Amino acid sequence: RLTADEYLKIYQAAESSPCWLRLAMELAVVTGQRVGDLCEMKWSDIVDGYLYVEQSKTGVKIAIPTALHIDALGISMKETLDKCKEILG
DNA sequence: GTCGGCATAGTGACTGCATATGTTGTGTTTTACAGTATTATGTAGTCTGTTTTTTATGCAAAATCTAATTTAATATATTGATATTTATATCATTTTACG
DNA sequence: CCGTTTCGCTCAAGTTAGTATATTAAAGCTGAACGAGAAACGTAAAATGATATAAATATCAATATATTAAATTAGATTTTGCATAAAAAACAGACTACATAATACTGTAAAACACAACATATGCAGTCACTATGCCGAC
DNA sequence: CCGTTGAAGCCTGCTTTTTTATACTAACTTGAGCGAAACGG
Repeated sequence: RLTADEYLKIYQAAESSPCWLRLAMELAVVTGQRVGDLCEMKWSDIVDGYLYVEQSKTGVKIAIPTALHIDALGISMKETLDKCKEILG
């Protein structure tokens, strides 16, 4: 499994890596979604502070609000999403 | 357990009974295509009304393009001490140029 | 310092205490082979730095005056975005006419095999030899 | 203060009512043979 200390050591080591990996890390931990759907997420899915996600594996339908925030690593759902709209685009 | 002499021990040659195999002949049963006829087939030869596509203008919308026009910018014209570029061309260093 | 006996340990065979899963369904991870465009490199060629000196040409202030490129309009017009609608051609919606397969039915040769009396090679039936050490007997 | 009658009792065939299932998994517990530590000479 993965711990909190380990994740911090990997995120910093992802410096040599592109600018989308770090965003993919924080996003995959703030949403807790599977890698399969994280790639099929469009900015059109976000509706009025929500995040409509259609799981491909099971097929469950949920909506993660853009107000979440991990209090252990220092990551915010909102600050993470907007960081992807500025860098990536 | 080997070596020496009639008895072992399957396989091969030999001879005629016994029977499946090779022919010949009569006769039933059913396959297999030719030839004319019947009629629903698929395309053929056109007519007609609805759907589709080429076609001949029509016009509000859009802003450049040309000529009238004014003015900052450019040129003439002084005058003279001081600073910069200038003719040639073999060496030396930077930048262009194709693979 | 040394020996002897008890005690801490682990191996070996009985005596008890506890908890309970298999398939679907759909992914997710990661070693390994596969397929172009742009810029840093590099040798070679072209433009430029090197270099200096008397003579030639440009450096520039301070203001009058004729000249002119060109943005600034300001009105003129091709150019451009967008349908509207009918002439003209395409093409289902009908239908008889025409040549063509599946089928309806008669006409005829012949394939395919039982049935039956013979004919006879050949496999099977019955007995002895081929080919060479056993068994039994001596060494 | 003897003799008959009736509440009980076992044999058989039912008719129910409480306990324990099947199996790997993981230990626990009393010998006995064995090596090292610690006390007695």
